[PDB]
Amino acid sequence: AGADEERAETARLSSFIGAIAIGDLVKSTLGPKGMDKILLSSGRDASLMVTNDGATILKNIGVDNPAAKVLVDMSRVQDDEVGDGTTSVTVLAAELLREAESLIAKKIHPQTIIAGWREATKAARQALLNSAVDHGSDEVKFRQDLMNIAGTTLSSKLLTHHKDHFTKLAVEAVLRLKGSGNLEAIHVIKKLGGSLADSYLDEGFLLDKKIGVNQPKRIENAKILIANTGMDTDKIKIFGSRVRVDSTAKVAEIEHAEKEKMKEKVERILKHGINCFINRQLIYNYPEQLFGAAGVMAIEHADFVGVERLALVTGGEIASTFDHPELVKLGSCKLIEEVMIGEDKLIHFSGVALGEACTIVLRGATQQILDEAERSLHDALCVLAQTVKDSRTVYGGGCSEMLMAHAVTQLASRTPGKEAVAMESYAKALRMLPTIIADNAGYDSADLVAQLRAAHSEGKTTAGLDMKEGTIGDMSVLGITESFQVKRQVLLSAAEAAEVILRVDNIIKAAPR
Amino acid sequence: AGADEERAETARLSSFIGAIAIGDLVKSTLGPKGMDKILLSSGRDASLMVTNDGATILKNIGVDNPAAKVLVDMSRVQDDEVGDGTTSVTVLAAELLREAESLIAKKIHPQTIIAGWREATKAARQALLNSAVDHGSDEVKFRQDLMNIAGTTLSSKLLTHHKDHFTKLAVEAVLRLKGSGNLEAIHVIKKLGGSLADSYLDEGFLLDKKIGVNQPKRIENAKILIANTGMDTDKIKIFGSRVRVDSTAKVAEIEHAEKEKMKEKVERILKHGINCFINRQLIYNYPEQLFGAAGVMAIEHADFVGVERLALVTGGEIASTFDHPELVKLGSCKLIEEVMIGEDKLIHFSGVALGEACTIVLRGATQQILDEAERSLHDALCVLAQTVKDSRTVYGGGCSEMLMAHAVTQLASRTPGKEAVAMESYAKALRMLPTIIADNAGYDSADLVAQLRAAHSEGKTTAGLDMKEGTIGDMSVLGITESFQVKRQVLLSAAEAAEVILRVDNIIKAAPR
Amino acid sequence: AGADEERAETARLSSFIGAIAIGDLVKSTLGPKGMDKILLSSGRDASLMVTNDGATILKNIGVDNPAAKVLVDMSRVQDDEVGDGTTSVTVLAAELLREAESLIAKKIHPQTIIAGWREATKAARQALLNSAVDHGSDEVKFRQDLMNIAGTTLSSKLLTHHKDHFTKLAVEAVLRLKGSGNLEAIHVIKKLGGSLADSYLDEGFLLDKKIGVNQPKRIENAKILIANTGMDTDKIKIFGSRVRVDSTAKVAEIEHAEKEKMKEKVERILKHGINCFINRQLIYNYPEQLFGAAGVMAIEHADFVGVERLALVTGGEIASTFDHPELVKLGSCKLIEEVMIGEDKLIHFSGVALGEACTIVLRGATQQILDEAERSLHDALCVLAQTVKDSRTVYGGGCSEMLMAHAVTQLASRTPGKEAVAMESYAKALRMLPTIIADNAGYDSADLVAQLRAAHSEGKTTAGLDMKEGTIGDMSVLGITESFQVKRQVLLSAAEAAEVILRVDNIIKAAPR
Repeated sequence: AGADEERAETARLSSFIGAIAIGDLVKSTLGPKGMDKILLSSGRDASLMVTNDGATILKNIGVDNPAAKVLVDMSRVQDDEVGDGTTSVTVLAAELLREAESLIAKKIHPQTIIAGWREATKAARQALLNSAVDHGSDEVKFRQDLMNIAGTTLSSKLLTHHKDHFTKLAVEAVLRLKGSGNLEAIHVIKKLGGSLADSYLDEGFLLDKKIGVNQPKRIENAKILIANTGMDTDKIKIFGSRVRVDSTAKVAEIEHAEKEKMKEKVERILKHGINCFINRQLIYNYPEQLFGAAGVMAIEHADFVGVERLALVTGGEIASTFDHPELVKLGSCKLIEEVMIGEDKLIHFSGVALGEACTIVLRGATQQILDEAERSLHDALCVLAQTVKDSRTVYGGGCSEMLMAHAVTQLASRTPGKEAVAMESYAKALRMLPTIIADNAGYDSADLVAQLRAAHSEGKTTAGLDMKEGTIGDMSVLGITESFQVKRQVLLSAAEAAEVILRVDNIIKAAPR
Repeated sequence: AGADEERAETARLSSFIGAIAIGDLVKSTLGPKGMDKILLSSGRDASLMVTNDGATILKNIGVDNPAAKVLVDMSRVQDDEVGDGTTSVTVLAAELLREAESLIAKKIHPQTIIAGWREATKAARQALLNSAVDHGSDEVKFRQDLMNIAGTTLSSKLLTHHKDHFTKLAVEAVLRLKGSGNLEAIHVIKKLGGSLADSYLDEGFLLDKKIGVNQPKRIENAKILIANTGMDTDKIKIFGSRVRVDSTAKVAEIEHAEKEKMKEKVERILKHGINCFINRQLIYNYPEQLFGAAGVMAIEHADFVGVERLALVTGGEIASTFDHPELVKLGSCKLIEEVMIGEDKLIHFSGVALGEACTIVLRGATQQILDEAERSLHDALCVLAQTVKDSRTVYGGGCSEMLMAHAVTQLASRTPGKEAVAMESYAKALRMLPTIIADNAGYDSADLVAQLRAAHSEGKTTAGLDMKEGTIGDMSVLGITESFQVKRQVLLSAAEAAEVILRVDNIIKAAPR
Repeated sequence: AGADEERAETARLSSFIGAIAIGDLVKSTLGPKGMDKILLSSGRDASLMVTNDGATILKNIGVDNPAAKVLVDMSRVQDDEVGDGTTSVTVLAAELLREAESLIAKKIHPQTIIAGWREATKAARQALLNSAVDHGSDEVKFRQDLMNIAGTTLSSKLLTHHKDHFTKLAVEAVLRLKGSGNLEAIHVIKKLGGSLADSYLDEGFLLDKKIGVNQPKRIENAKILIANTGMDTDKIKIFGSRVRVDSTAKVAEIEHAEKEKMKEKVERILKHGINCFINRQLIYNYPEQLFGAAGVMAIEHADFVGVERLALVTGGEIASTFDHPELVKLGSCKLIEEVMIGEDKLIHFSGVALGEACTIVLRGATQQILDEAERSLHDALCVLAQTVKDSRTVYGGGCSEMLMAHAVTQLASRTPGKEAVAMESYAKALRMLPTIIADNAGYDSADLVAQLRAAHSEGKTTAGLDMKEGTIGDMSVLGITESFQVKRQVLLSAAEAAEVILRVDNIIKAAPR
């Protein structure tokens, strides 16, 4: 048959090619002047996805045979710890494969060279000494809440002309979120219109459905009903086949039975004073006539994900068969109404007593870039919760990377044996990041490298790459910072994950049969 | 994600080819001396649609592999807030791509060039309150209602022989339309008969269906009935079957049962005085005999879309089972009748109490060009609605474009570094529009550009391109003006769309919102 | 009719293709960090020619049927007038052709776009009065003699690590060469000896030859004899034959006849006082013994090219048979001697009375680069001779081109006619030169262009592109200046040369098509 077999140089080469291919696409993604990439694949993809988050696109697809999918999978676990900000951890790992060329110069004994990873453990340690931090971002926090890392995550994204304002908003969202609750009840949608703020913060939950042309305009002292099962009745598990009833008049009682479903709903409804009904599916027509006259606003086919979020908000409900009304369900009563946002009419749920579950509605120019905000908000909500939880962060704009590079250069000379050659190669890897951040800015990379190394060497952690300036500047004034644990995990994960493939001589596999 | 391997220059090329391909076809369309269009297709299109309206044809079909459909999709967003006058936004976006050829020689960072478009935001902003325009557009209006912009939209259309008269009619339609709601209930049907006027204005809604050969021809103080459920009775999705009866005698009872459905329909139809019945679906034969004697006109398989507009028109009604008559149904009473309009017979609904919903009927010479009128009306309606709310519009015929171009030339040398190269290129883009407008006119474009610039530079905003003359003339007498928001949005939109083209690795198909 | 067809759209393409091919090879050559290129040819080519100078290689070969050879022929006439600096004139004409793709899209009179060249002539006046040049170089001149244009001319050449010192020497050579005297009389040879100076200036003509080990070391009050006919005697017009004589001893008279040949040489020689004899060919041994005893130094197989310059230098002579001596021969008498230069032995002719013929001797490492000095020197001599007599020059480093570019852009929009589209295209041509000078430097081209325009726009003529700096600086401090003739001839010629290529077809002689 033919399971994939590779010999001597080729086995190493397959690993080599996978790392180089990923680096070129990801490099434009890094730092405050990144680029949007879209990709198209065959069926079960439904077309094009545009991702500015490097981890999301790699995780989703196993495009081809060459190994790289496993290296990609690990980055998600990093994401649980913190993840995002900007993607760059993958890029450094790729760089390590290129020096494998110098390895044939030493002619045949790589395992000893593998000591470089042990060396990397030393390189990682001084990255924790060098390249300062911030102090704590202790809790809720006034000014220090944002206008920092979220802005940087956004900076690589172009939407930031007005988006950076949006990013600032997300900290407020995280502050309410924080507690033993963990991550739940956060929903976001973008709306057509035109405002400078480009976003509204809702104390409650936001939907987008209407009962029908008829029904009262507004409800007060509202009671909310949520039903798991649809209002539709007739087909059931077994049809009961084709009926055949002696005579034919009896079939009429079946119609009468339908009336009973109508009647049960009205009797439970009137006593409660029910102001709204939300059903996650198709809704039967008889009920609809009833709701309009009563003065009750109902929702058809509301998405299930929105409903779960809403239950935490209103105190929840049991959600069973039509017995579901009254005390088995809890209703929050502040105010539910249909409100024109500006140009487009939507329905707002607000005034929730609980207060720790909220919905943010975004506004904007109206296009792919606004959907870009969908990309951005998701990153902003998660980053800030982590920043408080970690209690540690590092300076952004590549400030962290150059100082670490200064420390590693002397390491190569200090070690004697097998450790020394490998140690310096790891050290040079850090150099490209300063170059990549500057290049996307629109300024000459050579000049940038020169001034950058000089400032970090002196001992100023705050100083970094300033793209706006065209040279270097004070990162802290900008407010750009990176979460501390993003750096810890990359240092151990980048080294060992890359280490496994260089170390191993082939990939035997197995044929399907 | 990731399948279509195109990179940098080749990737750029696909974007490049899409813009040039669409620019030549739309080029004819922009001025008063535009041309009509003929299209041929296979695969359920059944007929050739003649469309010089660039937006309509571009939306209907995604003809080939190179990307452009998403770019195309966006122009419609422009359309609800305005859309037309003449197409042009697509041309400007395309023109930017061709100088990208000089940028490969440049060989640096595509993104650095992009700063010109952020600069273009300045151009967008300063192209606002800079142009000098007309105010007025009070409300309703005396003689400025039309013979202006609708005529210009039409001029680019082949129909402007008989048709310019048709356009004049459309503003009368918009005057009734003003209020809050913008575009609900506006319907237009082509007529194959011949009239010099070429149009008839109906005070109500136009259909094109008939009950049958028999039935009263005219009804007065008409009551309107709409039923969700069909008149037909028998199978449902649970079968009565094709039943078993013991001695033929009992088959008779089934026949009798049919009579009962007829009885319900006649007994309460009479009390109301029912003059017309409209049902969206198949109608059962028994009632048909009944309606003729009663003096009631019914419509079999009426189209649902017509019905919804009609409901808003009548005052609305609750549609259910045969209980539907009297109060649950609201009937508007004026005049319902079938009137022959010079050729193919139609049914006319008129005298609507609401007044919000109205129908416009067109007549013509009788040809492909006549079907063209359907195409022209859609553009005519949208312009006027925008003209009243904006309260601001700009001089047409390219008057706006030359003035802005003179101002932007100064800007390029004056601005610092990267800004200078970017701004200068944006300024020259405006120059092509004068050339495109002159070329379709029948006069020499080269001569036209120079003469055009001298008048605009001087300070006369009214002066612009006169296509029939072939030289520069006074735009205001001509009546060509463009809505103020057409210019605000195009300026901001053109810069954002061009900017993303260089950045993205691959193009392919639509998905955003 | 069999010869090649090709008209309008097809004919234009052949011209288009020729221009693009030449531009890519020539762009590398321009400026201080330019590059050396070679070509390989077979048949009647004994060498691979490395030509830094664009004009020399283009003239030499007509490789194929496609457009280029006639355009090429024009540059040499320019060389006679001034020629060099850096090769930019061909590049500017080639980029003109790129706008033509836009022109086909334009769809008007292709002939009208021709008016652009007439427009270009107007642009030429723009160049003449919108810039400040230098107002220096009155005659001989102290400091301003060099460290200027020659350095830039040599800038494109690799061997400039020590060469700029040599370039500096070239002006001194022209100072003696200036005046009524002819422009040839200049000889250059590279030596294998090495020193920091790398070159020596001689008072006269340098030659590498020796009679033999015997003969006096130095001659004074020297008289010089040059003979067309060789010293060799025996064969005559018609084979004497393979000849037998009456006796063995009668062959001796034949030997005796040789003695007579000897006797005539000395008799004429002694009276004159003949210090040195130079013969351009083979020399017979018998006279050689005589010269040693007499105290006369002779030269075997002296190269003819050295001799022609020498005749002008000494005063000349009529070179005939041995009737050559006395009055028919003219000889100058300062000093003729052989010293020692580095390794190789050379003979120095110096102190010539005429003074308008002089020799420069170059010393170098050995390799390709020393040969490169031969390329280097040739374009150094020509520049200075033009520089002294013209009484004008322009600022170097591209200072002249950007200022003119600022002046030209306003004019295209302001000037009425077919002129407006045509003139603007000429203006953008100037933009590339700043880019080409910067690109060879290696700095990012866009940043460079942009920064450059702001300083020229301001009004500082001295400011220009400083490659060493990486930005912009004061050109005069560097001292770099360009000959005035290069700017006047290029502007008149470029418009005429550009008009003609579009006008023609096939591109002068080879085979059909």
